[PDB]
Amino acid sequence: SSYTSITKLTNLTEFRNLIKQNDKLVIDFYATWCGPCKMMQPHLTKLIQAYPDVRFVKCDVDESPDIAKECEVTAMPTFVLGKDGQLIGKIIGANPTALEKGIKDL
Amino acid sequence: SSYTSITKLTNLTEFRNLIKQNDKLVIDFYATWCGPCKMMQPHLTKLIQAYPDVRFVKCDVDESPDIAKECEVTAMPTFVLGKDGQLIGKIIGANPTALEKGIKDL
Repeated sequence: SSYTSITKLTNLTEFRNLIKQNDKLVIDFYATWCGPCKMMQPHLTKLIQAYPDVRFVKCDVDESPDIAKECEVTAMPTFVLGKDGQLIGKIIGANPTALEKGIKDL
Repeated sequence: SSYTSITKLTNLTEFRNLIKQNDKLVIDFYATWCGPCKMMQPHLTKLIQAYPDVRFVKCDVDESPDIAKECEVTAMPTFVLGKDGQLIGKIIGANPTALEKGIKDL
């Protein structure tokens, strides 16, 4: 799997159910006009392949403003991390090293 | 009072002066989407009532990223403890036992 093929969240209950069902979760909150989000796509694809025990999903902040708001996202990309049924942390910006460190620690 | 009623820090002037004004202080740095933060709320309410000589306040790290940066907050929740008008230390994570021990030492 890759950035292009992962689930794109569209609904708040859907988001809440994913969090509950997944013992390791990464959510890429991005915007389509935002360049650093595009830059992070190849990095995310690599992390998706490298971490098969982590579920990676994505969310367009402009298409799903309720979900972005729930996670207080106003800078993009924001990577939201969940562990054992709850959200635990956030990595803000196109920081591939910080993102891998967070994912590795899940 | 309770987690819901305690002062919420919304600017740096307020943050700095309230520290200076209080001889025993707990700042709960939290995020609204953060599961461990939510978990700690009932614990904080019990600690607030058990330690009426200690001022508890709270700060939303997404709403007030400047204050969070001033305390170099990374993990959610982070409790920053103050004694005699200055900050002295942190308790990191949803650890009620460790938080209560720190408060008892104030």
